[PDB]
Amino acid sequence: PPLDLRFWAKERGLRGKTYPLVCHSLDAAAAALVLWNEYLSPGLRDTIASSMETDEEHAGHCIAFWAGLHDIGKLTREFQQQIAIDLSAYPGEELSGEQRSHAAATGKWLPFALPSLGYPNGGLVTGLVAQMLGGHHGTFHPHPSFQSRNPLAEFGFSSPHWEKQRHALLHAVFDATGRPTPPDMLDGPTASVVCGLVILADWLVSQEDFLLERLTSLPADGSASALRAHFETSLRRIPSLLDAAGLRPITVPPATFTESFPHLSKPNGLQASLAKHLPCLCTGPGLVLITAPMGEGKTEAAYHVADLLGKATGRPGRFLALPTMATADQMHTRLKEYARYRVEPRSSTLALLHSMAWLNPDYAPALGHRDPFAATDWLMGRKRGLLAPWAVGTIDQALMAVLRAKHNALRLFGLAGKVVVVDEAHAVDPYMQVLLEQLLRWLGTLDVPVVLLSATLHHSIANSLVKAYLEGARGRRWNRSEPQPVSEVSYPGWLHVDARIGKVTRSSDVDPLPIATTPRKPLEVRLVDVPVKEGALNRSTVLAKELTPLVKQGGCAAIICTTVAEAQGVYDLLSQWFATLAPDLYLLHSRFPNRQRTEITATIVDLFGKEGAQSGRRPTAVLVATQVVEQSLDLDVDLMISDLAPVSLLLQRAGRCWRHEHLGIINRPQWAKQPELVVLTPEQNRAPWFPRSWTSVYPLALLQRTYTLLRRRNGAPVQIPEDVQQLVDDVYDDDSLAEDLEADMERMGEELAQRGLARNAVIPDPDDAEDNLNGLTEFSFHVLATRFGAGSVRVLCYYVDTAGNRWLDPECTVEFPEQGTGREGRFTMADCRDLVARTIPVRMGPWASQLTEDNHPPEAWRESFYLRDLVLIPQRVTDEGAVLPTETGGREWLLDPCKGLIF
DNA sequence: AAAAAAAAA
Ligand SMILES: Nc1ncnc2c1ncn2[C@@H]1O[C@H](COP(=O)(O)OP(=O)(O)NP(=O)(O)O)[C@@H](O)[C@H]1O
Ligand SMILES: [Fe+3]
Ligand SMILES: [Fe+3]
Repeated sequence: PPLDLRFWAKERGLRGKTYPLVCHSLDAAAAALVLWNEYLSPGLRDTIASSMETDEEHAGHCIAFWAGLHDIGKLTREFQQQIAIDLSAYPGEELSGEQRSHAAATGKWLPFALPSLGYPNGGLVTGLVAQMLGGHHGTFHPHPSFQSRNPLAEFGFSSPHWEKQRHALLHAVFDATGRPTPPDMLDGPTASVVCGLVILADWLVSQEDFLLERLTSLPADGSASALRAHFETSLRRIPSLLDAAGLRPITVPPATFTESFPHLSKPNGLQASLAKHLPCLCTGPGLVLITAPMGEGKTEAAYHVADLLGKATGRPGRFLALPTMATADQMHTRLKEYARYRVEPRSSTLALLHSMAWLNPDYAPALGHRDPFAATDWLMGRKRGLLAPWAVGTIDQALMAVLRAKHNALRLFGLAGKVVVVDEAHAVDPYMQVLLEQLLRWLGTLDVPVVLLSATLHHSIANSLVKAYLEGARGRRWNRSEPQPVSEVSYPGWLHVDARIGKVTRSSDVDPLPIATTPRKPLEVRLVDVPVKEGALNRSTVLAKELTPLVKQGGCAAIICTTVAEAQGVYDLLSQWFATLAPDLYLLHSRFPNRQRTEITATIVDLFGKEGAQSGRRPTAVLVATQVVEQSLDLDVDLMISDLAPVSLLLQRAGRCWRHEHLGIINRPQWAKQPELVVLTPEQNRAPWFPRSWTSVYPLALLQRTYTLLRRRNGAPVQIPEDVQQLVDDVYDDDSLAEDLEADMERMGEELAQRGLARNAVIPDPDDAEDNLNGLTEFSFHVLATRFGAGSVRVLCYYVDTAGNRWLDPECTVEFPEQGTGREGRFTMADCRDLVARTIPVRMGPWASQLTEDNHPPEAWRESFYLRDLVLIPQRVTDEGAVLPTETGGREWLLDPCKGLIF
């Protein structure tokens, strides 16, 4: 039967007309073909064609054929009658009441139609091809189950008249795509990636502009020659679509380490070792783990290793995952610089990928006229970022690929053609570490090479990550009998893993010498007791005792406190003590409005960092901060005083001590004899005690084992970096360090709880997804999280006078905008930037279950993604001008300008 | 009680 064009696929926004189903199908088949040839990394075409075990050209046409079948489930009465249509020639298949989505219909029909073209009835390949297409709206379905000998009828396809039109369609795209014979094999992981491809295909050719265009040259009839014409036309008009969305490859020339970084006169020890021993190792899919200290050129090292592995695997794309949004911003700058120099592309975006990327003026858009590597409007969309040829963003963006959520197969497809580089792997907690492990496991099976950068890494984590990657590569998991692939890490050191054979190659094995790093003075670590008042720390004396030389002779110091309260206490006291005259005083923590925090930080690195010392602005000064100091802040301090924290974190903090001493530029005061970290700890009165406020942030046992490990050294300095990795390993490894068996077990139990939540959250192991994709998107009883915990909400403080009316400043000069200064009273981007710039992150708690109507944003705000979820915090200001502490959620708040938000 | 991330076709 020749095919009827009366059956549509699109109607919306089409100004009264309808695009035919066949035309969408051919379009979507065309896009997939082009995507295969012009978007896919060559390595990825290879990986896929191997799973099907056929040549690439065939694999392509198969894929294109499949793509053209994605919306066939639309050829039902349930879908068709959503608008006016003349179905009089089509009696039967009366409405069932099921209300069954069209993609669900595809996956229900395809298993019993495919065999008429060659597919093995009840085959694994047929099963997967139906399931995968059935999942082209981001949700896979179960394999169809039936009890009769007539599944088609059993599933609602009872009318000969309807069944004819669906086979017409089936043959129309089969023919139009060159009638590809069925592949022999197809596995789950490969199928899920292809699902991604099919989804990108649908999306590209569903753009209103592209549609209105094809709508000017519909086919006259349903003849083979006409549909052949339609397909070939859409074939031509798709590469244009790629460029308009900036999906074109960024390819980078092979290059030695120096040719890639010509501005570098004296390549690092780490860089020399990597560049020398790695090209011979990088013969295909592998994982590299570099673990080295801060300030050793890890970034350039990474790009190079990434460039090798990219070439070895025909994968030109890149994802760099960073721990924070800010570091992602910075790295996005470096990589883009690297791009410009390294390539000899106005249709390829270097995407920036995190939740605040839209409100970045320098990144977001306000064709062919474009800046190179610039964001396109298309990639700025939801779910599309990883489809950018190159991208840097938060690690959370990659981790979202292995969560059981809609459209994850899209993100999986995005990564599958790239080299993924995750930086600061030491920063990933036990919940994130299970997600990382599932990603590595899935990346391993998909042939994607990985570079893991870290600072020191506990050997067990190191072991888990490479074990995870090897599992994916090798098809099978780890035995109980099987030996561990990584039993030791060296800091500094690197490590190569071959995916094909599973050979681990330590840097030790290829060179007996240790990797030369910046030499530096060992770190003096000094445990000092503090009197406890009211289960708190009376740091008063000591602060005076230890800071005394700095008031006379000058210098730079930092005090690090476990909580924001304790951080605010210390500042206040420093101020009281300082009213008695030079030196300066600063306070940094997370509870400041953005604009303020981005300002405080800038001046603080301005004084204590490298471009400060170089420019002479470095003072003759004290900083008080919380764990924000553990983030990348360019600081060099002459003395550091810290509350006890876990050693990994202490040692992390202590890397701010004399950070740039090898620069030779800085003059240290006569009292700063050696680089020193002072570690405060409560005096006791037989397993160590710590403040409740401390034990709520860090598990008690960890603080105990850390104190015990440090006491044991009797004053002895920490040689750097020879002593570090052993400390890091030992705090967890040495059981004699924990004398509170009860506190220690709890610690272990809390860790279990976090890995457990994680396992609920993630998609199956690749081998569990072999013949069944349904578990990738299965969930019941909300949104799954990339990080553990109750999280944070963004608050905004508004001001109320006696009158009383709503203001944005204590001075009551800036009216609280009920509306937005855009046409229609709507908010703009640049509007949302001004509001968000004064928002404060606040940690979720009981206070949120006690909010009221005046804690919620006005009606106009709900229309805005960025403002809808804000919490409003009132602040009462007296008619004298003083700001009062104000109750919200069952407690009192006050946004002090020097001390940040207080509650 | 830290810090950190987080509308499709
Ligand atoms: N020989 C060199 N090798 C690598 N980087 C160098 C070299 N000489 C100067 N640099 C620069 O040193 C700067 C900072 O060094 P770097 O090792 O990156 O420390 P960092 O940025 O504080 N920590 P990280 O970014 O994680 O590596 C970068 O801008 C480099 O370009
Ligand atoms: Fe669809
Ligand atoms: Fe579609």
